[PDB]
Amino acid sequence: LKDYALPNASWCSDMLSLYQEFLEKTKSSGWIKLPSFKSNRDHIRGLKLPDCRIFTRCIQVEGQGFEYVIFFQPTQKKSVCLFQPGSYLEGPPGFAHGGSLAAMMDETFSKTAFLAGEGLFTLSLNIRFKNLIPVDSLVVMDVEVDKIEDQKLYMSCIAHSRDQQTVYAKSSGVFLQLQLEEESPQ
Amino acid sequence: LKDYALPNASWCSDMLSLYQEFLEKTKSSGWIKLPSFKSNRDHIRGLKLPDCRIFTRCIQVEGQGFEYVIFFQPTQKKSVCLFQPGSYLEGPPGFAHGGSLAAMMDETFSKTAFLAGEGLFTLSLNIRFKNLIPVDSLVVMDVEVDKIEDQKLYMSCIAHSRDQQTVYAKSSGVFLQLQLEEESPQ
Repeated sequence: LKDYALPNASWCSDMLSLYQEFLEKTKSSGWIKLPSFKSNRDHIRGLKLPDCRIFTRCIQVEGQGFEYVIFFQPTQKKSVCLFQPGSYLEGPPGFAHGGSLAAMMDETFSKTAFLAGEGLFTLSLNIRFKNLIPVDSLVVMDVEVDKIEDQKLYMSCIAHSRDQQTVYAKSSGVFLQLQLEEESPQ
Repeated sequence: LKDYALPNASWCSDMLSLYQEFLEKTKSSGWIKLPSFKSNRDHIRGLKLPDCRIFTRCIQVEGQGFEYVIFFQPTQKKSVCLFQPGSYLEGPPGFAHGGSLAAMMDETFSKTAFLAGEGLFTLSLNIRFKNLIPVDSLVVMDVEVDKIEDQKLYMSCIAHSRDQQTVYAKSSGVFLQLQLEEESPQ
């Protein structure tokens, strides 16, 4: 229903500007904007596992939680997440909690892995933090699939300011490819 | 003010039981229960950095977000976090998002590092996931300081079910020790 990965009044100037740039890329460069719904339910067709919200949309009040949008490039198997952490995501006063960046990375890795190769289960997440993120500022997260091997997708991420004069963190993630199962009709 | 790391109606039976066991440990074994306030503000005396909530308390509605309490053992430099992720922390339907576990680990590492050696900045977080956490169930997170060297605290964590028949993840974290600065009176 509601796509939360669309602008609202809380988005900072830099986030809006970069969003517009990526929108243009969806017109002439093969990029696609991912929707972001209130949960994953009914949004992963055929998923078999062993009131509710997806974690990165746990806060629905604009500006206070995770504000973000992910763009995906299918041919290149890369994505970019524009992430603006709000004041309910704080660690030390005035800055985003490291765990909020970890969460946003895991979510971006997850969506990217799923679209690139039907990965979903996070096998590993390794993050090296470089600088604190000021609350309400734009974090640009560049994610790429480095390889797909042994039923696993390997990805890397760099999170930085728009002007790239501040790097916030670098990370790697490994995701398991979902198993395809051929069942008889019920 | 309000200590969120106290029981409420949302805590599952296992979480309450283990909480009581750790309360007893605070009586006769040197353990201490950490308070959990709505934010870190005014709760880290003398901190100098380069409406709001700490990320793990971003949701205040009982049972829906992070339900947790951390116990710390000062002599052993170990802690245990009792963590019950609620339905706003979901990843795939019915299970906690990997990023919510990452966040809870980072927060537990942070509090433990600060009390054990005045660590605060997360330098690195490396997580190996083993199993999905069912929403509303108890995750027991054992954290230890392995060493303090070169102004860094090295910690490890194992997150598991109470009966230990399910391991959810293992992780390591490295935290920078805060600098002590001697300033002149203003």
